[PDB]
Amino acid sequence: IHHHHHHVINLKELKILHTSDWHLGVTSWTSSRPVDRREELKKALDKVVEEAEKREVDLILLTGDLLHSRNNPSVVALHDLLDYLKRMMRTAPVVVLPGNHDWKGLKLFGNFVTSISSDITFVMSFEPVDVEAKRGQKVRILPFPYPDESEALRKNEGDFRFFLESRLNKLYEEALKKEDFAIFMGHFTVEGLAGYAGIEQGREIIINRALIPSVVDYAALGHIHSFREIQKQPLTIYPGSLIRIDFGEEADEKGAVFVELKRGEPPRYERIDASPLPLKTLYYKKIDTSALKSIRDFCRNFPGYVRVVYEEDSGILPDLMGEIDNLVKIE
Ligand SMILES: CC[C@@H](C)N1C(=O)/C(=C\c2ccc(O)cc2)SC1=S
Ligand SMILES: CC[C@@H](C)N1C(=O)/C(=C\c2ccc(O)cc2)SC1=S
Ligand SMILES: [Mn+2]
Ligand SMILES: [Mn+2]
Repeated sequence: IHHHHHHVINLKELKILHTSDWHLGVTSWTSSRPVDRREELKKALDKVVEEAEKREVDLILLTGDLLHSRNNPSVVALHDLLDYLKRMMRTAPVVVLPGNHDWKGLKLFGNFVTSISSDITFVMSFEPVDVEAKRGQKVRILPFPYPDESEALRKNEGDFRFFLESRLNKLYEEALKKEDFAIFMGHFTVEGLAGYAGIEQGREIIINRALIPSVVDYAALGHIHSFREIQKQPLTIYPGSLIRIDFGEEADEKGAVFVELKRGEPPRYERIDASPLPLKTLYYKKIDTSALKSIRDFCRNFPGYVRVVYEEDSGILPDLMGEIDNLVKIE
């Protein structure tokens, strides 16, 4: 019973697990009623890990912000990240495209970890890397990380947009230089999203979906919280977060993406539902006796969190947050 990669001859298939935007260490609604989302997030994370072992994925892709805090993650958040990273590695080889971190030492540690292990790879530049999947599949990764060299901080609108296109063009040329499979990994915002509102904000890199290399077998994206099927040629998917961060994601479906690739057959995928706690926003003109009736009746049998939005004040409001544990925000 070994624990290394297999080597099947003439194998032309590739099962991929794509999850993104874990936001580990997040505490929601700190200005109204602080709620630690760790237990819910870990539960959702466990379900994704189990599904990876269930379907026996060949490669695991990680994008978006795995940590909620960009430049100051808690010890607990870091612990959970390293925990689930190891859990992923026991299942299949992992490829990680980090988001915004603002720490220079991270690239050093990223290259170090990548060098000492054959089951995890950190792409923190535009340099394409070749990786080996669980069953010995040759997979070329075309990474498009967040633009560095202070180009995001300061750059002319003409050159910067031409800079992004030039980088994408080189990724296209190098995608043709592939052995078996070629996967695109990007950390940006697709031009004209319908209708993910509330990002970032934050700095945004706007890229047309047509500029993404068409010769790749799969385009793995992140940074946005909602699931999005951008296109089919090539298959471009935002997995979305695993939990509902704020009430803007009330009607969102959270989870991961399972992608299967064949040499002759076109790409197919299934959504892996994480089934996180639901959210709900109740609207009222004034919080009258009728409004209090509706609020208490709804929050009674609701397994998730509730926000109440009203227009104008009308007398002293009862301690609703006291009698109702579900109510996290009356704004
Ligand atoms: C080093 C790879 C991995 C564990 N990782 C981080 O450590 C990341 C961010 C980070 C680490 C330490 C800090 O003080 C701040 C950010 S993101 C990421 S993937
Ligand atoms: C794998 C950890 C190893 C490279 N290491 C450090 O990172 C050490 C110290 C250190 C790292 C980051 C800091 O911000 C400060 C000290 S000592 C030591 S051995
Ligand atoms: Mn991001
Ligand atoms: Mn995010």
